[PDB]
Amino acid sequence: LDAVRKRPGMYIGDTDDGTGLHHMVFEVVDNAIDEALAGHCKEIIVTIHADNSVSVQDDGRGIPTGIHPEEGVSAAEVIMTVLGVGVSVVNALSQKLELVIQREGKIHRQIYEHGVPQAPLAVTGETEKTGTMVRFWPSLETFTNVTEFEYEILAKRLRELSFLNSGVSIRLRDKRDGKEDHFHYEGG
Amino acid sequence: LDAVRKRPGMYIGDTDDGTGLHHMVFEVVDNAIDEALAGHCKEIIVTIHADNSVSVQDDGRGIPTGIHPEEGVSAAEVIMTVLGVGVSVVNALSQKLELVIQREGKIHRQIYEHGVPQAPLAVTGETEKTGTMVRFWPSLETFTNVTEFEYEILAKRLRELSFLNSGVSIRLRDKRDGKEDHFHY
Ligand SMILES: Nc1nc2ccccc2[nH]1
Ligand SMILES: O=[N+]([O-])c1ccc(O)cc1
Ligand SMILES: O=[N+]([O-])c1ccc(O)cc1
Repeated sequence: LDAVRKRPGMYIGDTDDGTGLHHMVFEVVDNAIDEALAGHCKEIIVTIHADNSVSVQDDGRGIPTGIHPEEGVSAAEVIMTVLGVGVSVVNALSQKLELVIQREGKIHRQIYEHGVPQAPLAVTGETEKTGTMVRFWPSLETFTNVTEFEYEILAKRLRELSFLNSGVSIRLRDKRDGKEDHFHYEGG
Repeated sequence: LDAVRKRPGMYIGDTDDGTGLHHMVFEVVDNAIDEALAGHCKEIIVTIHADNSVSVQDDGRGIPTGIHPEEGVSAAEVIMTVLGVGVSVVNALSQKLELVIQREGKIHRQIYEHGVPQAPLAVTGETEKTGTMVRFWPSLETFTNVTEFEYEILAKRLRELSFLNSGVSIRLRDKRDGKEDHFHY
């Protein structure tokens, strides 16, 4: 991850005019869509929290959690820490990132700070559901000037995405003011 | 450096009881002593600053500054960012690290934050002096409980080092209270 830290702009885009900031969300959303597409119900929920973090969750199969035989850490951690640009860039540029994966009857949790895992991926409970949830707090050390998410920028993009990804239900919720939207297109 | 950030204790020592914290200084001092041995005057100065950062400097030749053929960045940056454990570990666990090198008639400076260079090593002026200086501010995200340097812990180890590195002069200064020592065997 140090290459990204060294020159963030080369990976996420402009870190001062808000474009890179929102790009962080879109990158996570792209992964979420992929996940949602591989399951039956296909629902993604994007939430703008009051503390200016954003969470993206999908009800897919859950990203893999088993230990990578070469890397020596869980697959999820490899996905988050190795290398659209990929969620690892997002992790790298986030002051905090919370990862929750529901898969095989188990809830797995992990926390990262500036892309550094605070502990290995851990099974903390049981669950009847499946899916992946990522919540991130953009690093204020990286993102300057524009540091708060604009609902409209997210809504417009999610709306466009919904038509391209038929069958995928996409919900947008803004806990700062209670605004909500639901983009769902059939087509196929 | 992510391996280091992930398990700091395994590289620098216990991050809660002061062990690791003081080890940071010792790692830098090892490099400094090596530089001093290679120079003419042979003196190093270790300063505990008021803000609980520590600087270590030598009057040696100055660490290499040219671009590393394989890494593509200055040799100094390679030293600070590529894996005693080495000063890259110290860099990794420091919220800030300032590097200054006086070599071949030029002054070179670079700043790091959590092991990340803020810019490439750069020539900032001319000088007749030679040597290297590194000042680091231990990350308080990593070091807990014991977060302030203890003069006696540093002094004890520096005294041991003075005997072992006989020709080298070692000064310890504490700016928090004016305390100082001079170890020279
Ligand atoms: N605050 C802060 N910024 C960081 C950048 C890289 C690794 C750890 C870090 N902690
Ligand atoms: O891979 N990822 O980073 C993801 C995948 C799915 C999701 O809902 C959020 C993030
Ligand atoms: O290589 N280093 O990190 C050094 C070298 C010399 C010095 O005085 C301080 C630090």
